[PDB]
Amino acid sequence: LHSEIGRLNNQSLLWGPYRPNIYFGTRPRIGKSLMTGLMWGKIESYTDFQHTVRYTCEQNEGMKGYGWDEYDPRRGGIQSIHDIQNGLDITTSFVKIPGGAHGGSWAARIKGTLNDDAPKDQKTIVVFYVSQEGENSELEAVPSENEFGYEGDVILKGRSEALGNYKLVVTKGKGVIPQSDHDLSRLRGPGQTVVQSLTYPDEVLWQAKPILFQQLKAGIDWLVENKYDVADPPPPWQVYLLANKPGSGNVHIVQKVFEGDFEFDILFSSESAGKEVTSKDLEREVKQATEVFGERFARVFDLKAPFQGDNYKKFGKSMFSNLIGGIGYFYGHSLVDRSYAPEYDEENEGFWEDAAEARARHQEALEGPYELFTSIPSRPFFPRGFLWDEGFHLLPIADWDIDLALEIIKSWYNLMDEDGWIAREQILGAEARSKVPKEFQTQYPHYANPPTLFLVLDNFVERLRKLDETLSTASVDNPEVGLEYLRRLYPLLRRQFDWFRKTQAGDIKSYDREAYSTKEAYRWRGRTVSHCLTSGLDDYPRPQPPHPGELHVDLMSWVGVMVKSLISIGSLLGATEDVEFYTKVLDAIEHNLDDLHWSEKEGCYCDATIDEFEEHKLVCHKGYISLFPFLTGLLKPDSPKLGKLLALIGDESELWSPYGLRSLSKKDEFYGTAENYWRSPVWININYLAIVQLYNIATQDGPYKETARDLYTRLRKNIVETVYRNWEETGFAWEQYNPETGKGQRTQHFTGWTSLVVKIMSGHH
Ligand SMILES: Cc1cc(NCc2cccc(CN3C[C@H](O)[C@@H](O)[C@H](O)[C@H]3CO)n2)cc(-c2ccc[nH]2)c1
Ligand SMILES: Cc1cc(NCc2cccc(CN3C[C@H](O)[C@@H](O)[C@H](O)[C@H]3CO)n2)cc(-c2ccc[nH]2)c1
Repeated sequence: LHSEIGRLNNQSLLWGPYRPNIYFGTRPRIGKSLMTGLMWGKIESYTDFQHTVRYTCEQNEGMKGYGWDEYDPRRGGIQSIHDIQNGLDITTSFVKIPGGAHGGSWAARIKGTLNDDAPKDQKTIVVFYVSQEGENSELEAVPSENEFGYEGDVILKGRSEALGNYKLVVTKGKGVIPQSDHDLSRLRGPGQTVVQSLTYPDEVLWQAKPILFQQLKAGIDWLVENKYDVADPPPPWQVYLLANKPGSGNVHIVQKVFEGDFEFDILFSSESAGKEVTSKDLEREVKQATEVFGERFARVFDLKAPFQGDNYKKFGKSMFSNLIGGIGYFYGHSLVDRSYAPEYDEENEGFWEDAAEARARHQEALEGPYELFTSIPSRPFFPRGFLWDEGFHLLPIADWDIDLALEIIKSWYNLMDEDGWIAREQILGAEARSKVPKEFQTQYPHYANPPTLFLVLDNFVERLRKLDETLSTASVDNPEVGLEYLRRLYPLLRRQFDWFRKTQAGDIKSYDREAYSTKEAYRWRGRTVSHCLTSGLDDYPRPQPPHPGELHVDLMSWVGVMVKSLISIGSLLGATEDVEFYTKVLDAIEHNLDDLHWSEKEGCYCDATIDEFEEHKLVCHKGYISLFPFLTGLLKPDSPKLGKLLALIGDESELWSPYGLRSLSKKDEFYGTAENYWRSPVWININYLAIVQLYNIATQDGPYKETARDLYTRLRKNIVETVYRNWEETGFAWEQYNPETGKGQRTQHFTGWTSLVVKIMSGHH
């Protein structure tokens, strides 16, 4: 039955707009298959269109905003794009239709509407780009009855082992198509829908904009060798309308040109299913998809006071939709240094110098290919998977569709190598590599990342103790399925546990350190003088200089999170010997946290080093790090140490801002210094952790109930309002919020862990 619930998920999820890197495109969860992408641009001039054309997501003064208003990966949704440069408000309605044995059929409505500043008669080029990768597959454009283009529909007929037979229809569409007077309309026609059919070697079909512009150049060079001159040049649009050449290939460019408002549909009909898909199908399924989304939101995300008003429901739907609508499918080789050079051991003072020499041998090589099905931090800036980001992404996704979140966890853990390592940044394929500077491509098998995917497993387990809607909850509804999922994954979770203990180990034994355990001590590998990228808190102040004897309370707390989950998962599977060993490790962690990381002087936890004189020092930097035992849920509700930390959290002179908890105390000597990334600003992911724990230390008998209820109430309000205000004014979720102003700053479209607020608004954790 697990395979059956499993075969039903593959089929539900196969098709999607799973190319979050571009404004709108589709691909299935198959490495080498059929991909679509939308391009458009105003043409007012002979040279402008190369600058106005839109394909891959950016965020600059020329784009007001874009995002999904509703989305569910199983059904589809509606995307709005607000393009200032091109005077357009574009709508992408996308919807799926189950049927057949090939993950079904789908359709999309592209709707463009000039804004009030657009020339009422603006000319707008729209391209629909279709490519097919694969060895024994065919795609052909049926030619048109008309002489130099198509008057009505465009029919692509194709077949693959993976998809079998399908047809892809780009419709005539409503909207004024402009005609030309000029001599040139003897050879190209007056103006019509046109199709070019090409072949390139599979590995370049992703480079749609260069492929398009190679055909626009050819057809411009062709005017110049046919004596068409500056005396009487044709209109810019006609110069940039392609010569119809429909045929068979792995690339089909379908070009329309429109005067004023316009709209056309894409209907992909799977031959495995019955009747072909129609625009009447599109309108029915979209209306239906909207009611369903509406009903599911109101149940899954019941916004509690003071946020029950419609304005907050709207904001909630935006944050949630953009988070889940970022889901992408990624396929290709990764770049990995597999030397495991001895300098990566970092066992010498000045180890950062040694590790740079090793990197400077550039031994890294492409390996794979791999697949990842994951949400992303940001479409314009980070259209790829980040390991500890996804743990936060999936908390709200799991609530909506636990079966989807478990598909994504599975996808991530299938990347785990034999030693237990998952690269913290998944850059799969050339398409992914193009958005990434050459210096950040190389992954390093000693580089860890917080294991937040365990927190999603925690929520999965608590909901286990206690048709598309049937599928979404099947792995909790049918407990035999959940168990089987956890049984298959468990050995991976354990392999990663051991990988942290082998690769990220602190040195207790070799220094003058007294502790309750000689085993439990951790140090983040990968840190430079200013940075610790592997912890996720890029520039949070750590011991200076970096040193093999450093110990990292945030790493120790994450191991803690892992063990609590391994004990819980192990108990369910009956791993009785393993559970006994976990309970010993947990115990030792609780004690060593105190014996190595607690500052009675400063009333918080701290990273440790060893002195210029070879003895253990605590290095205390009041902020997110200082609270990690608490944030990760390891302190007992009556701990005197919890009491001391709650003080710190509520202390307006240290971490309490009107807009949320500051990354670093105002009182710390590194507050607002250097790139000031994790050195003052408000981060929603850590604020989320603080809030969840406060609600927990507030819903139990104990001495901090009342204190922790005030803090929960206020921190909940401050964070939600900060993110709502900014969403009202800018239309964006942001990576961080300014602690002096509550202004969103740095990365935009951060949905992303900023979308964590939707969960914060509904409460009941
Ligand atoms: C490629 C690049 C990076 C950076 N700065 C680093 C950077 C910025 C934004 C997001 C992140 C990723 N974040 C960082 C978070 O700290 C992680 O916790 C989290 O996992 C992760 C994913 O969300 N890194 C600056 C430039 C630049 C070019 C020109 C001027 N500047 C270019
Ligand atoms: C004030 C501020 C804004 C942003 N914005 C998002 C962002 C993210 C990553 C890379 C870039 C760089 N550039 C800027 C170029 O103009 C783009 O064309 C180009 O695509 C893009 C990506 O390379 N921007 C990030 C930071 C930041 C965080 C950490 C260190 N710095 C600070």
